[PDB]
Amino acid sequence: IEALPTHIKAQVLAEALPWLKQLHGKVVVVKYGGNAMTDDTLRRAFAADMAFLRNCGIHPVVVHGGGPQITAMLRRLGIEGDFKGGFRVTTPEVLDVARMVLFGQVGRELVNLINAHGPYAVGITGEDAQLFTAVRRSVTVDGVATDIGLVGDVDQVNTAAMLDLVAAGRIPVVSTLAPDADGVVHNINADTAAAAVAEALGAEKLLMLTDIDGLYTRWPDRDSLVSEIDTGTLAQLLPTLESGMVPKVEACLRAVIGGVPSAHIIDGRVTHCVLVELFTDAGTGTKVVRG
Amino acid sequence: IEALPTHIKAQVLAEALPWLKQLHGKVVVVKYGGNAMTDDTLRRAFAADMAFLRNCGIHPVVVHGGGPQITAMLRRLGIEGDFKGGFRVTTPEVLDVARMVLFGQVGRELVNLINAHGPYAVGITGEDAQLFTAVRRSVTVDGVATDIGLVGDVDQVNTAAMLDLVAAGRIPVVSTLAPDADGVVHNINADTAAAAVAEALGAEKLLMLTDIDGLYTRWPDRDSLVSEIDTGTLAQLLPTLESGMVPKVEACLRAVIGGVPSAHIIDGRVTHCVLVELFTDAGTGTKVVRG
Amino acid sequence: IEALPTHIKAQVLAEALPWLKQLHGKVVVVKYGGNAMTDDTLRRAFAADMAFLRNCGIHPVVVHGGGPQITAMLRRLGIEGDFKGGFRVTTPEVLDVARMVLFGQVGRELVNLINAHGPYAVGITGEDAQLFTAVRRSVTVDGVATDIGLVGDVDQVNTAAMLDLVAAGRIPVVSTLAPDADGVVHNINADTAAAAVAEALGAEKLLMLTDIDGLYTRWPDRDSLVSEIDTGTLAQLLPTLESGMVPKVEACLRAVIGGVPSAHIIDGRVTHCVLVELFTDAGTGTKVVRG
Amino acid sequence: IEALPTHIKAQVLAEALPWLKQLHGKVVVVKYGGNAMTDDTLRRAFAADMAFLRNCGIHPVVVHGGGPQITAMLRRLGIEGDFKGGFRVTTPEVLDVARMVLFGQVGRELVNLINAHGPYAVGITGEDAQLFTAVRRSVTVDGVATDIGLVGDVDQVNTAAMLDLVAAGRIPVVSTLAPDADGVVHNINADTAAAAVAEALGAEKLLMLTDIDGLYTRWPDRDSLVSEIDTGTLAQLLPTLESGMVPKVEACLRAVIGGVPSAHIIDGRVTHCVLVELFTDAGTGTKVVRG
Amino acid sequence: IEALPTHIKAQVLAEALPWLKQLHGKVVVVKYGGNAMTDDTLRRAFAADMAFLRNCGIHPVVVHGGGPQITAMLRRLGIEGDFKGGFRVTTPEVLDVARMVLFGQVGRELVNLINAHGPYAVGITGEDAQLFTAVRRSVTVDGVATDIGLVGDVDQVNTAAMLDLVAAGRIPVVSTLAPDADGVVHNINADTAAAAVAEALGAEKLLMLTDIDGLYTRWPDRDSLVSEIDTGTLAQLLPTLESGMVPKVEACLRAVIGGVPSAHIIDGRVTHCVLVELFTDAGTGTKVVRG
Amino acid sequence: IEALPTHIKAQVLAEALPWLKQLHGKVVVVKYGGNAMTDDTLRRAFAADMAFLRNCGIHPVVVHGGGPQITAMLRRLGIEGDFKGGFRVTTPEVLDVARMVLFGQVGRELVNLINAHGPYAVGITGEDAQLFTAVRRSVTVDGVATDIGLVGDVDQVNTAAMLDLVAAGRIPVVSTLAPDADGVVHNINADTAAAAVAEALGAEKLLMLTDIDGLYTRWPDRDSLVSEIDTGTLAQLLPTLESGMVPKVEACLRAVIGGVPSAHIIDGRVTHCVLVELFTDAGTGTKVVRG
Ligand SMILES: Oc1ccccc1-c1ccno1
Ligand SMILES: Oc1ccccc1-c1ccno1
Ligand SMILES: Oc1ccccc1-c1ccno1
Repeated sequence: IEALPTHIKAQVLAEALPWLKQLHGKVVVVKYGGNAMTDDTLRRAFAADMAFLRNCGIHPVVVHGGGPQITAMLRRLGIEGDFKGGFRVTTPEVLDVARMVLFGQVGRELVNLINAHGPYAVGITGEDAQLFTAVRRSVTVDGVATDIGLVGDVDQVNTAAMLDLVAAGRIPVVSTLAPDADGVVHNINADTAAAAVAEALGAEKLLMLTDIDGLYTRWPDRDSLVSEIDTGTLAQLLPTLESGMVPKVEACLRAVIGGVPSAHIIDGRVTHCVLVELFTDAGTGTKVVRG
Repeated sequence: IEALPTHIKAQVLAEALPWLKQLHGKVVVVKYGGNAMTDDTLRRAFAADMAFLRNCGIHPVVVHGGGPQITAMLRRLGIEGDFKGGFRVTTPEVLDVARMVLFGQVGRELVNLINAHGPYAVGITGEDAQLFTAVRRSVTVDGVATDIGLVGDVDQVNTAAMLDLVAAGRIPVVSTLAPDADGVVHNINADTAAAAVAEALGAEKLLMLTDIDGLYTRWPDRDSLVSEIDTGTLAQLLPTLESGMVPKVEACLRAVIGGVPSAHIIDGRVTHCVLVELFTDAGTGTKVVRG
Repeated sequence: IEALPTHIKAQVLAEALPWLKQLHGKVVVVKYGGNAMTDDTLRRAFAADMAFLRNCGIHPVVVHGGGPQITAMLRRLGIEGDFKGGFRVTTPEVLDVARMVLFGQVGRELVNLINAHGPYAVGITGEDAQLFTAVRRSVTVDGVATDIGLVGDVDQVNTAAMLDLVAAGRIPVVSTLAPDADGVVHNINADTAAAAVAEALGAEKLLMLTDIDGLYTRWPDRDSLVSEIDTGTLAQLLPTLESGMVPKVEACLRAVIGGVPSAHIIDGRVTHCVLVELFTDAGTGTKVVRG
Repeated sequence: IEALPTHIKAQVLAEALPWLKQLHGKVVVVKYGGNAMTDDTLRRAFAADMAFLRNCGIHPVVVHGGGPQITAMLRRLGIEGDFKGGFRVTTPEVLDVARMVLFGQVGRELVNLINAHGPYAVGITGEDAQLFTAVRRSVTVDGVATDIGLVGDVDQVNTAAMLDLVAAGRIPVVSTLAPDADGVVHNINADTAAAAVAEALGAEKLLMLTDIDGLYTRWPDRDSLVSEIDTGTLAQLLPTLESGMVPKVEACLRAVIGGVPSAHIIDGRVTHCVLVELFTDAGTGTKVVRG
Repeated sequence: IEALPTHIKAQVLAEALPWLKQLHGKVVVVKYGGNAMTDDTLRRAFAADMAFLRNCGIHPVVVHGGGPQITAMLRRLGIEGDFKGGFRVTTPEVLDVARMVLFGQVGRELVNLINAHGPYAVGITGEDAQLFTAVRRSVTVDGVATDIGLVGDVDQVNTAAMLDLVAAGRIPVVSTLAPDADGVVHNINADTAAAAVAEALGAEKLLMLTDIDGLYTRWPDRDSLVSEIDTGTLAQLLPTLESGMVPKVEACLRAVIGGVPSAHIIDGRVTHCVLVELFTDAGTGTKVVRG
Repeated sequence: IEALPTHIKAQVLAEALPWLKQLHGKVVVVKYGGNAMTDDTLRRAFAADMAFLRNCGIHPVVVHGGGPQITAMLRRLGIEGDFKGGFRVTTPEVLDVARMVLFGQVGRELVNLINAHGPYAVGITGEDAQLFTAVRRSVTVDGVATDIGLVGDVDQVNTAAMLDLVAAGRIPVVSTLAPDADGVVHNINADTAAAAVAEALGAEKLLMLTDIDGLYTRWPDRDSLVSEIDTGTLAQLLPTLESGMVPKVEACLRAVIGGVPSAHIIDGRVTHCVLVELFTDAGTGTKVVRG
């Protein structure tokens, strides 16, 4: 990287100015998962990029998943699953495992990776200071809406408390668990939690890290890849996409329709992906605006 | 409780005034463990008392243990122990289990019990916002100081950040884990962590919940129980007491010598023990002052 | 009080939590008079209870009367009265005596009793910093509304200035005297002044200390005593009650209709009456809500 | 006043600039008494001048006396005096009269005169918010220091609380009464109280209103009048001056030696005397500096 | 000035109180030009009066012209003029000269005259911190609206930023130059700029310094001079007045119709004119109210 | 710039993190002159880089020169020079020209270039709000220290006021002119002014833009170029360097000895030079530390 003339190193920095302006003082919610969370070089770059935003006056909020890690701990504990449709039923036993894996294992790794750059990361759930609540969600198996345990969606967000925390210069690492109105803790899907935090906080952008290049209209036509698209078009397309892509697209529609200016689906296997997506017009992701 | 004349209900309240004065606006560090943490009625009373302090203008900080719960999870994970002396060696595998049990299981229960009274409890470790660090500790087996893994003592405390958090009206539930100066996370003994937080924050009192009536000089002489004692006397007695009582007495000496006005050893099996100890001259505990 | 087991001393404290919650950070206006002001043990308890509220994060405001003490000073000064109906006419001579007795004698005793617990009590009238104004009031003698001098009702309250004073941690002891819109000072009935301050400040409760057990519907039927009642019912009953009880009932209706959540009539001859009424379900008083 | 050319009205205003500069944002303690307090035109001018300072960004504090008015009320109450030397003995009966006359009569008139210009004046004693304390003083009769009751000198001043009050834009009208360290209220000589408040608050000037032209070295030599003098000279002269002038000169020495830049003795029978003394080089008073 | 009795020096000061009240904490915009800017004694008095307002808690803002000085510098630079109607065309060359003369010569003299009294004056244009913008203006020559270069009127004012600057205790000396919406700097007529700043800031008064006694209805009838007049009357008269008086009258109408309580035309050849106009009923100027 | 893989665009951004950390929240004083000020592309890049720092949470302060532009305006005004040694004598006539050229021409261009990115730049001299003072300086011609008019060096800096201005988010563009202790304005050499502002404000870095590659020990030996050097070494070398380089080297020694961590001499003819020097290890400049 040092055999490259310094006069174009400069032009790469200078070309970040327009996006430093539009994001200075704003909130960016980043959903974090996939290979970016499982590979160690990608992990360290993600943490470094969170430090970058924070030392630019941008306000990142990180919402993380960790579905496979829950599964692995349940197998190690010999906890037998129940499966309606293709969904595991979240018993009280499964929730305590979900909670301790997400908040006491996965969030801790991220907190410590970011905190190698300074006192920034703080781990939280909806349980802490009552930052958000959950409402229990049913799921449609074949054609019947059916119960699958203590699983929910974000109900209300303590917008005020959350923005205080970010104004103190802290990067909130969020594990998606929250009490319902009776104090019983549910597990929320991280993709939807991210979209609801973005809307609640008036984020400028929602970033969805994914193990893909971007949205393909008719996969696997290599040139069905789009780089921008609006909600109306996207919504009519959602019933056709692979099961993997649905949660990320639903999050982007809920967010952008909820008034977040743009949601982005970017390639988590690219080192420093959020740097390229935010401060560079070379991003391979796909941007969602309203229309 | 309703067959008791109201004119002495009044005198019990009125008799709390002198201690409401001395504690208004001060910090009280409470170490939490034992039956008070394992019995459900005692648990709910402890949470309610934390809410009490907070709605009186007092600033509680809770430091919690959970040694037996770590042991149970290691047995469920089939993780074989190594034991030097009578100490388990904390490998990197054992630490991750310690961390997820303490912060993702034990702290969560307390957070949610306190949060039934309002947005007060927040869960933290030394990892979060760099609130404190650990320095690795050796242990003396027979007569040789020996390594027993990633176990340490509190090195530095971010006093400033911690008192900001308590001034925002938050009750910090602390899990005793912290990075060393190289970012490697150790497990700290909860009794000593409590004493170091008390000293760092200029707490007015340190409360040590214990499954005993109080300090017995020559157990089990029933009338060797003391209700007050100073550090010089206590120190000369420490080499004689049962192995259970040493950690709590060492915490009280480090705290009170460090300038905390009084440390108290109180009976955690008594419902609402911190209420009786703080707002009543009928406490059965034992108070430690300097001399 | 020390021959009573400590395990129920605890339950009395613990049972104060629900009311500590509802009152934390709120304003409580207390009208003060009767035997609670003339007996020295009751006086000291009242002062101690004001200190209690203030060291709990509650914001008391004290409005006091002192009609008999004015009368005694007029007799000592040999000032002859004029009486229309059964009302003394407040000449400029009588007002100066009222003013100096209320503010320079009665308020001073209360200020000093409260200030034995700390720097809390401050004495004020409507004259000071223009905290409130009076509008002259006529009175109906037999059937003719007639003038009886410089006597009035509270016209406007400097809500902003008053809540600044209480936010600085000060307990305002209020003597009910205020200038009209021309700067001429009137004497306001303490019961009505209390109700208007409660409404102006958005108090959570109005407490009216009285030398009775509570409201009796058809005195002296011992079991016509009510413990709760709403405004509509109470209003239809006001024309039947003894002359003593009318001022306190009118204050409660004006207050609760003005949006104060509850007004209470409590027994001032009970030591620590405001403690029992606020932090105990054993209060003998009577509560007024709207309906 | 309207038959005077406007071009010299201007020069009188313009000539106030140097003293507006030196006093902007500073504290001026004014002792108030004599004819300036007994004549109604002088009273109204004094109040108007307090409003002037406050609408210039200057911070006045008024300390007032009222010895003759106490005497008149004692005669009206038929309270027989005791006199050691030429001093009335302040019994508990005399103190309550002193207190109610000073705070409930004399201070009220001043509060209301100033408050015709806006929400500025607030009445206070040392009793209120614990603003200052008194220590009992003995007096030397002939040659024996003798007790003369509950009379004292200012012991400690709550400097912090007092300057908060003045920073909120309030003019403190101070009645000189304060509790000793046991809570018993004494009456303090207003001249000395003024000097101790000036020193405690770091006032820029102390103004002592007096019924004289200024300090005469050898009264009644008409040209023994001085307009400036330092403490060392003044101190050596104090044993020679009429009994009336001693209290005001002692106040000026205690103040200026205590580090108040200048104390002034000015003619209270001159309408708007503090205006001429502060914003005009034509003052007839006498200035005291240290040397 | 010292052969004049001190008892009427006092009455001149005292008579300023009503206007010190109405202006305390308010903004006064003063347009500055004419002999008051060219004579050195008048200049020093104007600066001293700005210091006066600032040490009274009043908030002056100074808008200055300097048309003749621009003309002189253009002649010294040998820059040939173009004149449509009787208007110089402001080329890019003329604007740079206007800008450097107004901001680097004329404003500097005023800044330094005021700053002899303390750290108050700060020089600004619309270019600085984007305090205001200009929109290009056409002019009507004979009957055809024609271009005369980079000359404009104030478009938008950064009200928020401007009032921050004045709240920090700074006297803004404003040179009337501002960018249009494309960043090209125009020269704004100082009279109209003053009126637009007054309206934008919610000034209490607009002062227009002028080389006349005041408004004459039918000049030169000596007794056609008015001392007060409303907008409706004034507007119907504007088409009749000498060319010199039109800009100042248009500013007063735009200001007062825009809700500034009064605009004043005062005699800049009178030493300390703003002192006489603000704190004296002897002003020779003319006051404009709405009607 | 778009034919370059995005995976190394990322690495250039990521490599800025260490310097974003060290500079976040710090002050950087930049001396601005030479071709960077005379070429329009370099000018626009410099302005854009000031916007960059400000949208990263860094606090730039710009000190500018303009010697040749003063000379050109004096020739256009036909003002004959006097020259002692090789120095122009700054008469009162020359100073007014210096002042209006620097503050009303040169500073304005920079203010407007930066303000195309937002409300950041504000133009100031020592005259404004008394931000700094000058002390007159003599110069040594041959061997005799001789007067050369109103030329000086920075005497005192209003550190407090200056850091308030930068904390409000403003980029101070400083023209080097200041009053002496008598209010007479001098012209200060921009290089030395920059060094004194850096020291007064506790800047983290001083940047000196220069038309050279860096410091050459024995020019023109191409490989006598150094990239780092300490004060002791540099000082012993100063008597040997070309006349052009002396002012910049003296500024770096005064600054770094005054406790500024590093001063840098960088190539102003390189587009975006401050970006390469601050966020890139490829800078061609030379760094000065203390030793
Ligand atoms: O959990 C925290 C850790 C450090 C600092 C603040 C917090 C926090 C989380 C929610 N409110 O405050
Ligand atoms: O009267 C007072 C005494 C002490 C502190 C504040 C006050 C006060 C009363 C009204 N505004 O301020
Ligand atoms: O230009 C200034 C000089 C000193 C202090 C403040 C300012 C200023 C002008 C606009 N915003 O801030």
